[PDB]
Amino acid sequence: KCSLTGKWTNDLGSNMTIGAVNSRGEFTGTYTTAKESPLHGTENTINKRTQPTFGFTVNWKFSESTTVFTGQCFIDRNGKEVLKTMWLLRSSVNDIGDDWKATRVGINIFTRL
Amino acid sequence: KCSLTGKWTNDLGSNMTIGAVNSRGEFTGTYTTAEIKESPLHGTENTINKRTQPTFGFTVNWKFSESTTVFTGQCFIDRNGKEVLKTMWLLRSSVNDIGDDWKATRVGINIFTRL
Amino acid sequence: KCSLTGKWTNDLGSNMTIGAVNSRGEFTGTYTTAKESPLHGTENTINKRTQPTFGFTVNWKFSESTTVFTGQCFIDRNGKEVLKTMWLLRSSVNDIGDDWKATRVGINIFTRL
Amino acid sequence: KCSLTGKWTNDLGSNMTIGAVNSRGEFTGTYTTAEIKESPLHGTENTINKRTQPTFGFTVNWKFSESTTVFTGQCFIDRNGKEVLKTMWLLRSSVNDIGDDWKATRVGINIFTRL
Ligand SMILES: O=C(O)CCCCCNC(=O)CCCC[C@@H]1SC[C@@H]2NC(=O)N[C@@H]21
Ligand SMILES: O=C(O)CCCCCNC(=O)CCCC[C@@H]1SC[C@@H]2NC(=O)N[C@@H]21
Ligand SMILES: O=C(O)CCCCCNC(=O)CCCC[C@@H]1SC[C@@H]2NC(=O)N[C@@H]21
Ligand SMILES: O=C(O)CCCCCNC(=O)CCCC[C@@H]1SC[C@@H]2NC(=O)N[C@@H]21
Ligand SMILES: *[C@H]1O[C@H](CO)[C@@H](O)[C@H](O)[C@H]1NC(C)=O
Ligand SMILES: *[C@H]1O[C@H](CO)[C@@H](O)[C@H](O)[C@H]1NC(C)=O
Ligand SMILES: *[C@H]1O[C@H](CO)[C@@H](O)[C@H](O)[C@H]1NC(C)=O
Ligand SMILES: *[C@H]1O[C@H](CO)[C@@H](O)[C@H](O)[C@H]1NC(C)=O
Repeated sequence: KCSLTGKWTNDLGSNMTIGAVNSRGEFTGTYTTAKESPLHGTENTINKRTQPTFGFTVNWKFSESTTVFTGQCFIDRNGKEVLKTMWLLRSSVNDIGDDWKATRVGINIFTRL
Repeated sequence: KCSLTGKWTNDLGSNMTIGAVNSRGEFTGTYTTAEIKESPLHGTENTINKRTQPTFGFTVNWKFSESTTVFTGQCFIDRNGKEVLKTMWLLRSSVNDIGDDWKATRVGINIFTRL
Repeated sequence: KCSLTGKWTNDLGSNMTIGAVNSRGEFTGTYTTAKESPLHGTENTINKRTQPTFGFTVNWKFSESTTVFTGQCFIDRNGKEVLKTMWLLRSSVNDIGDDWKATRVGINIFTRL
Repeated sequence: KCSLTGKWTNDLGSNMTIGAVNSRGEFTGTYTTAEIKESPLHGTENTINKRTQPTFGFTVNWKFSESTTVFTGQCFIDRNGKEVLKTMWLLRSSVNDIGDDWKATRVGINIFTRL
């Protein structure tokens, strides 16, 4: 199967740790990068798949931004677990007139540390 | 003051209710979509500078599919004295093989108001 | 049908004008906002649809950014032509290490001016 | 110096050749995807400060479908002395009715190198 629980690291030099996905599929973890912000997510548990679909939020302790990730767990063709993800990074604006430029979008690949 | 606890609605006629957010900043809620189908939502509201219009984010875990939708946004105070939720979302679909990852993520927009 | 050719305006106070889609589907136009940058695009011409799918690029004359739009022409339920679009706004970075924060993503609805 | 004229390849094994860009800054090319299927591409390279690594953008008009793919990017000079094209893309699908607009746009990533 492909568990999320554990430590992961990405193509950007940003490690990550994930707790034990509970009954209803929730979990928490921590995110580390050049700080240490809290993480909260949910892995889709329906057809009890082996390559689950998931999503989590990160509220930074060093600023008023939020990043959300969606992604899937894959057992790569080379046998490794890989989290392919995509994110939305929201910035805090002042006026509803500047909303248009608050969202950034990116990719990010993780692996077991 | 822009608070997230409440019952919001949108441009697609999708309802959502969010409970009270705790000390840390998290909350849960329900997402009634479109059949009528409910789904639990879990997310956090940023609480750095206790800014009246915070930045939030949550996950929707579809009960009727094996996909996930993550939402980011800003609780804005509308000009006429109301709250509006501008959000962006990314819908992830489950694909059997890593080879089709490229076609598994959609992006869209949503905007909510007090029900 | 739903022609792109003409003047359009959006929910952001940014007008736009489009030339005569040629044989192969290409076109040019101009974009106006609070400057006046050039526009180049292509409307998908295959099944000669009445609500075509399209895409164009905008290279700003006031900075080193580019925005690309994809979208479709719809005859709304109220009978109006509406261009629903989504864009990617790329910023110029210095190092391949900062690439991650160059792309912004948004929505934008147009109507016949 | 990062020039766009050339034959690039990628992580998906999709080839692309772009011609010479004119004074204004536009170019055309071919997009060989995956059957082998070619598609004309049209785009512009930003030419403000004549910056060695410019910002570009183009459209791919699929010959085999009624969809459009727009690409943005930056011609970066890789650390070991090569050119890399980091791009983001948005794939638009044709939907019969405006009611399903929300589910018609995908977003992804691509990265190219000299073939
Ligand atoms: O706006 C500018 O020009 C730069 C501003 C200073 C840095 C801004 N950063 C923030 O607010 C939060 C840091 C987020 C790091 C991101 S999340 C998306 C991406 N994936 C990953 O593993 N790290 C990056
Ligand atoms: O893949 C196809 O071609 C269609 C598949 C059938 C429907 C797929 N839908 C799902 O798995 C979950 C429903 C999510 C509804 C989305 S979340 C993003 C958007 N915002 C909103 O308020 N509703 C929609
Ligand atoms: O980076 C900041 O904090 C702000 C920088 C100053 C303004 C940046 N703007 C640019 O480089 C180009 C202007 C693009 C306007 C955008 S294109 C996406 C959106 N749709 C539309 O009709 N107008 C806006
Ligand atoms: O809608 C479905 O469920 C699948 C439909 C059949 C395939 C749809 N494809 C198309 O209409 C055009 C092919 C585009 C290929 C894309 S462009 C974005 C990505 N980058 C790249 O190098 N190849 C892919
Ligand atoms: C964890 O991963 C490696 C080694 O542990 C290194 O990047 C650093 O120690 C950590 N990464 C981050 C982003 O802190
Ligand atoms: C939810 O919104 C209101 C409830 O206040 C109701 O009139 C409407 O029909 C409901 N819509 C959905 C999608 O559940
Ligand atoms: C064109 O649209 C209206 C009236 O023509 C107004 O916004 C302005 O004159 C123009 N718009 C822009 C963005 O220049
Ligand atoms: C294109 O790339 C090279 C041509 O130099 C060739 O070996 C490869 O098979 C081609 N791939 C596609 C998708 O056309």
